[PDB]
Amino acid sequence: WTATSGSCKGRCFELQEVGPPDCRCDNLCKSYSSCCHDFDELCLKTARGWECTKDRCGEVRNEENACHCSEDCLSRGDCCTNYQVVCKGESHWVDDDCEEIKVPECPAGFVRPPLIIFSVDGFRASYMKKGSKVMPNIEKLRSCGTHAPYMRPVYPTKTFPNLYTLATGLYPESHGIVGNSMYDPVFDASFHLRGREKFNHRWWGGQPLWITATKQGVRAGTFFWSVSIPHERRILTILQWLSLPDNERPSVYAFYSEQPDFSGHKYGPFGPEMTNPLREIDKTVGQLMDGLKQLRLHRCVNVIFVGDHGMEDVTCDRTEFLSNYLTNVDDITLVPGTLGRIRAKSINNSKYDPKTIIAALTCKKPDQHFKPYMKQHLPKRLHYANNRRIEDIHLLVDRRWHVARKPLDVYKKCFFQGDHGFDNKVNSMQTVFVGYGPTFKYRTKVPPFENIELYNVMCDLLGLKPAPNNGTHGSLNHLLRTNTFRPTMPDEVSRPNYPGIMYLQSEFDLGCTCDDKVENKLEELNKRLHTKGSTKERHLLYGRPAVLYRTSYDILYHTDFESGYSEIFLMPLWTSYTISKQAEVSSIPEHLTNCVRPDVRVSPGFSQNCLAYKNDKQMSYGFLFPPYLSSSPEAKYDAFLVTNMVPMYPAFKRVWAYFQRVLVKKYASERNGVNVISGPIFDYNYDGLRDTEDEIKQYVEGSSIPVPTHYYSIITSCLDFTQPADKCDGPLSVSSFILPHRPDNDESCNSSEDESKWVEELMKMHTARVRDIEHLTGLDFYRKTSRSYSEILTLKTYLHTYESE
Ligand SMILES: *[C@@H]1O[C@H](CO)[C@@H](O[C@@H]2O[C@H](CO)[C@@H](O[C@@H]3O[C@H](CO[C@H]4O[C@H](CO)[C@@H](O)[C@H](O[C@H]5O[C@H](CO)[C@@H](O)[C@H](O)[C@@H]5O[C@H]5O[C@H](CO)[C@@H](O)[C@H](O)[C@@H]5O)[C@@H]4O)[C@@H](O)[C@H](O[C@H]4O[C@H](CO)[C@@H](O)[C@H](O)[C@@H]4O[C@H]4O[C@H](CO)[C@@H](O)[C@H](O)[C@@H]4O)[C@@H]3O)[C@H](O)[C@H]2NC(C)=O)[C@H](O)[C@H]1NC(C)=O
Ligand SMILES: CNC(=O)c1ccc(-c2cn(Cc3ccccc3)c3ncccc23)c([N+](=O)[O-])c1
Ligand SMILES: [Ca+2]
Ligand SMILES: [Ca+2]
Ligand code: NA
Ligand code: NA
Ligand SMILES: [Zn+2]
Repeated sequence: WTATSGSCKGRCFELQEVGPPDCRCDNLCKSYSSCCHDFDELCLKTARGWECTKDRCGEVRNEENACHCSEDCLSRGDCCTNYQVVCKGESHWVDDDCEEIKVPECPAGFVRPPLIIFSVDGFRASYMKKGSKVMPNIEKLRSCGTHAPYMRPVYPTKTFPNLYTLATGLYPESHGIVGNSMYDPVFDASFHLRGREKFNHRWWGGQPLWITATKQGVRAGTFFWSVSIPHERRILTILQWLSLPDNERPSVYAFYSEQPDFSGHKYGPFGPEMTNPLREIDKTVGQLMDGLKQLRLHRCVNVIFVGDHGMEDVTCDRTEFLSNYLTNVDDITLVPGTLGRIRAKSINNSKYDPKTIIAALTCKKPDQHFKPYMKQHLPKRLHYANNRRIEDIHLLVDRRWHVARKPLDVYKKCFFQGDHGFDNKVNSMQTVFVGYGPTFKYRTKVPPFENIELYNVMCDLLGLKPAPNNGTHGSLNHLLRTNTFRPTMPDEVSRPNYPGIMYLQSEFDLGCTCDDKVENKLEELNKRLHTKGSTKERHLLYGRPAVLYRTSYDILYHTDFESGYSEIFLMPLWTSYTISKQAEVSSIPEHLTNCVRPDVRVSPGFSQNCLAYKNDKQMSYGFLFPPYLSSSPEAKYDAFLVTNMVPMYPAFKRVWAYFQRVLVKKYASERNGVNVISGPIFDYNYDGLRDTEDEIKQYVEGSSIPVPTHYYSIITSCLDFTQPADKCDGPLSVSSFILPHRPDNDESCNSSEDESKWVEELMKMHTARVRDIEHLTGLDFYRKTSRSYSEILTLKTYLHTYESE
């Protein structure tokens, strides 16, 4: 119930929200059907439109008008945005040359530069170039301020997940808005774009920027606008709030535009109909900047122009139907479209089996345009699993396609020509970032970055301490003129042991064998020095990784590689080696095929054993440092030490062997040497964070050897590829992966072919940031470089996407 007989007089777009049944006059009252009886009359005036004209200049104030051109309007804070231009001979903001804003130039009584976030739904990154002729205000923002060529959204590349990520710095799995549509089985409630459930605060986790501000004494405008409030009114409301007394004025504001998304769905991302929506959004930006100029705020406010996701060509005919795959299609509920989420239709149906649904959806049609995954097997870069609102079965849909349950769903619902929601590395899903104002840099281009990083920056722009989030604070310092955040490296929690030779060969009873009893004073001191760390500067180029949790581990040195060996997990946490451009690949010799050698630095009790592998009919083993890249026949023996062995399914070994034998050398050739750090990951509860020992669900049969869920590699070289990886003077370049450790290659539909036809395609799908690997291992990389720490944070957030231009 709402007692809509209260009044909005003096309350239009009030900031504090009033509680039922009292009627509301705030910017969301329409969405709740709760506005007072006179809200349209008082708050949504439209008389005479949005622009001053010559005949209105100096008019007698008429309170009915949408905006004013009377002499008093500047002090009332409610002139039309073009008032000074039409009536006082001023120029539009867009027609002024840009001039660097070296310091905030703010009116007296401003405690800080305000922040205005201008969010545009569906604004695909390539519109900045492709539409630049029809968007002069935006182009001036972009060319004069700080811009990225694009900004990566979060998955799924839908509106509600992305806007809430922008506001919180959190992945959707952590903030809880995991799609535009959701079912929460604990609440037993559904969240939908239409209707009232979405207003319940229980769906919305983390802490959004407007709450972070309020808690710390910075006032915020309300970020949401009911759809029927016209854009011109949203802008004039922001400008009016900016004219409030100091004690009442917010410091942070957001504008939201449903365009160009709304038209992009109907017409496709580059439909000829799209030009007009782009023109209109530009004109709104112009109104805001003209309005700031009239208030003498145009060199005071930081403006962020930012999109939630892009837009792809998608039509009804490019729909896959689960009814063409599944016998039991009436026993499932599908959340359809540009991603699929499957659960049981009835929790009382005990004949429902995820395994049989996955198998019926796997590589069934030659050009199949979706791929099924149990959610824990999704690429780790998506961070899309740790929430009970995310169904166990997920369908990744190819760009340009939809998935639906049955044909009748699609024609009893061709209308549309555009959609979004696909994998967030897809080029058409990328969106925009421009920052303009005193705290941003002048005419500066920055590399692409992820929208999870902006919350920290928006907190920095406002002097707020960010709530805990998934950005890496400091990684966007290069966007800013001032207000940089200067983090310190985390402290190492565990220091390594450096064991020497402590065990005789006969103390080991590991069931291993090796043909190495093949028998010099020059060469003996030499091998001793390698075991003491004499080649370590070649193979550990950026310092040893720091271990950020309590554990017991050993540093082990060798001619060709260095490792940090966990006495708890019985394998390395990391193995580091450098391969120069000139390195040669060799084979594993015949006499060494099944060679595993005890490591006399590490006790039998802290070692793996061969007999467990022999007995585990499912499980084989591989090596972290690859024997193929040994520097000499004699150094190759080091590669067969039991301390370099890790458990691997035979199907996985196909992938790993090709990576090690072919791809490492290929990258060394292309990049002028590479430094590689490889290791295991254990994430059995799919939370993106390192498992403790007591979370491990699977061991090599009969043993305490834990089975990794994933294997990572971090591959680092010099950004200036004219310098070798091991003698780099300047910035680094990196690519990384987190490969799922699976007992089959069902993910790769072409896996019966030669590895040259499918392995690298698998690795590109599982591309990762160094930061992803850090969360998953509790290690901290790049501790000893010549580079600034902020620069290294940016490197750790880089994702190599393999998307074309
Ligand atoms: C991305 O950044 C985020 C933010 O930093 C990272 O997320 C944090 O990770 C922490 C570890 O997973 C986690 O810390 C836990 O907090 C528990 C208290 O949680 C509440 O309070 C906080 C603070 O206000 C709040 O933010 C939480 O909000 C979550 O929960 C509600 C749902 O009820 C949601 O609305 C909200 O969206 C959010 O959900 C997300 O997180 C939860 C987990 O908290 C998930 O389950 C959801 O799926 C979703 O992803 C909460 O309201 C605290 O109780 C935990 O402590 C337990 O575990 C420790 C281990 O150290 C143990 O010592 C304790 O005894 C305790 O164990 C007991 O409970 C167990 C489970 O019932 C039981 O088995 C034991 O036997 C014990 O009884 C823990 O400290 C922190 O909450 C989240 N924060 C957020 C916002 O998500 C995230 O890791 C980053 N991602 C990456 C990849 O880096
Ligand atoms: C048909 N869909 C709509 O009309 C529509 C869809 C989404 C939103 C919306 C606005 N913010 C606030 C905001 C603004 C800028 C940056 C971050 C956050 C969100 N934060 C989370 C989820 C949805 C929204 C609104 N809106 O303005 O209320 C309308
Ligand atoms: Ca959107
Ligand atoms: Ca984990
Ligand atoms: Na075996
Ligand atoms: Na396969
Ligand atoms: Zn949309």
